[PDB]
Amino acid sequence: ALWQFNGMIKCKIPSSEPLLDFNNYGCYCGLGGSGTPVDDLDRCCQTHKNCYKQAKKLDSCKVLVDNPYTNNYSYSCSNNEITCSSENNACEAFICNCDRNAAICFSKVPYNKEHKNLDKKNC
Ligand SMILES: [Ca+2]
Ligand SMILES: [Cl-]
Repeated sequence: ALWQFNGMIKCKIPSSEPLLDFNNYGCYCGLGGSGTPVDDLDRCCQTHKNCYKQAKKLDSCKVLVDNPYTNNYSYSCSNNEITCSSENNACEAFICNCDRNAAICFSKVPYNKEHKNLDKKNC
């Protein structure tokens, strides 16, 4: 769920408030993703969205009736490392992995302020 993704990002980037810093960024970091990513961070978000799309295709996910952002899963942050729990069932585990990959991606790319609150006209 979104709550967990927020926590994962903070796990990798302790100084951030993910919901504010990574929302409304580029063409893909937010609720609406379209066009060509503007930078590597935006591409992290595009990959994350494509990961969620793949999840929705899996037979194991057609039984949640709970949006992937409200769909809770289990994970831990320890020494700033994310670990998806073995207790997660198929769909939840796939989503956990999508989130973990994106959080790690976020922490490894530059953050370009000029891309925050990007006017969607160039998306
Ligand atoms: Ca367009
Ligand atoms: Cl990690």
